[PDB]
Amino acid sequence: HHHGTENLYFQGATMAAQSLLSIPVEYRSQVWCRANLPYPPAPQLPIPAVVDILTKASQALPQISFSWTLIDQPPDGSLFLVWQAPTLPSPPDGMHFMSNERFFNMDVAGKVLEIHEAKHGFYPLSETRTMHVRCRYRLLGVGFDNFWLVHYFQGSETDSIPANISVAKPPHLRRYPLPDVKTSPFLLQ
Ligand SMILES: [Cl-]
Repeated sequence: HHHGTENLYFQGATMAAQSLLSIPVEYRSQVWCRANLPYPPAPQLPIPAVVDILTKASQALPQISFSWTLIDQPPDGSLFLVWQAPTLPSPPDGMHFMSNERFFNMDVAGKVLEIHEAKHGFYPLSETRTMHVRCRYRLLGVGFDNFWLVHYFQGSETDSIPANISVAKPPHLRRYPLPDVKTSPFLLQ
C-alpha cells in the first residue's frame, strides 16, 4: 500500500531488509545501499573502464559488503557501488541540478550500458554557479541489473551556468545537520 515495489526487490536481500528496518522510519527513504570498498576517487572514466569496474564488482559480489548510509555533497572524484531499483527514485546526495538528467544507452560487447548523466550540478549552500556532473551507470544482462556505479566529478568551465535552488531539481533543500545512521555491514549475495 506504500511498499509493493520495494518488497519485490527484497524477496532475495533478507539481511539488507533487516538492516533498513533498524533505521528510523523518517531516514529509510534517505539512505543509499552503498558497498564498503571504498573506490579510489577518479576523473571521468572511459566507457570500457566503467564496464570493467561493474563486471569485476559482479564477480566479487559475495566478498563485498554493503551498509545503508547517507551520501552528502561527495567531493569531485567520488565513485560508489550502489544497489538500487531502476523504478525507485535515487535517494538524496545534497546535489541539485539546473538541468534534467539525460539517459543514454550504449551497446558494449552485445550488452546495454545505461548512462544517466546529470550536468549542471551544484551545492546550493556553497555555489551560485554549476560546478559538477553526476553519472549513474549500470550494465544489463550480466546478472548485475540492480547495481550501479555512481560518479561525481568536476564540470567543464563552458558548462558552468548560474544556479538557483528555486528552479533546480530536486526542488527541496535537505534538512541539516544529518543524523549518523550508517548500518553495520551486510551481504547482498
Ligand atoms: Cl533540461
